[PDB]
Amino acid sequence: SGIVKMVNPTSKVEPCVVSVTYGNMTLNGLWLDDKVYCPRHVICSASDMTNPDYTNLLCRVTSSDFTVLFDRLSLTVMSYQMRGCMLVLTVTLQNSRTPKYTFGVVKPGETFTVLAAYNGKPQGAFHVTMRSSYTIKGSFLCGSCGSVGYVIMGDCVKFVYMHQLELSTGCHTGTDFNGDFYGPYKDAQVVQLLIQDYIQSVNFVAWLYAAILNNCNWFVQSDKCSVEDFNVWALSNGFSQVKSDLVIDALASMTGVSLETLLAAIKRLKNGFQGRQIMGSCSFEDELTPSDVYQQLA
Ligand SMILES: *c1cc(-c2ncccn2)nc2c(C3CCC(F)(F)CC3)cnn12
Repeated sequence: SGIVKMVNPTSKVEPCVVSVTYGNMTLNGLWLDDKVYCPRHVICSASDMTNPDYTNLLCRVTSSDFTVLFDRLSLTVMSYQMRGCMLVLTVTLQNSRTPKYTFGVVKPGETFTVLAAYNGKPQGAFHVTMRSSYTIKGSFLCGSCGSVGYVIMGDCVKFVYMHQLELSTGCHTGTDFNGDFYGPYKDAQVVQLLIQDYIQSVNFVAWLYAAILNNCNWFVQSDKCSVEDFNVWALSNGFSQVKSDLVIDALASMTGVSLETLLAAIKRLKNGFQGRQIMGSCSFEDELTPSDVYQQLA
């Protein structure tokens, strides 16, 4: 028993973390095969950050201007390409430790592991949940840009995130591996307003199912609320739209408690828990998906 935010093992991703330097700027990159992916703002100086003209900045850049390090091993950049807000450098050396990998794009509510890196050196890992605002609540200092988020799917590493910006205190965003930012955010040093965030309802439902299997069911009552009725209520109560899933169905079968029973429970919990905790919390713990809790339940 017990429910915690678990990170995926890091062994497959650690040998891909590199340092990328251009001018006075050093950030992190991801070395897969003979390609090095990194944020494109590595090529802009402090004077060119409010509204950088990246295409004009790329004219003054040569492959020799990049210093790519895998610890002390210097990689030779043959060529480079700008793909959205990301640079894809081609190096002479294939990473012999490149794992089986794919690129993916996470949706709000989905979780992944961030391998925090500084100066191309992994420091540790942490669990993040993509918010409805297309931001994550991570821990990143200047120099952690280029740290990657990933999820292990089977024996494959699915890379989903490359850290780029801090939109406000403890509020971070980055791009997918197509170079597209999550949300409408841009790599510009300007104040950027956040997309509307919501309590990830299906993640809180997962928390409630996990609580039932962790000797906590006081919130379960005879009232039921359909998905349709919950989704209308959710619009005006800061909760995201709910959709049933095969994992929710498995959780309903393991506990004998229907989704509708928990949707009615959420509406009651919205006006207060009355000092009672659900697994040590009086908050809408929406950081773990149904799949995350399912892996910690029996
Ligand atoms: C380092 C630190 C930061 C930062 N730290 C805290 C709050 C906000 N920002 N930002 C940056 C950048 C930044 C430059 C502008 C940009 F290109 F648009 C995005 C990245 C670079 N290095 N740091």
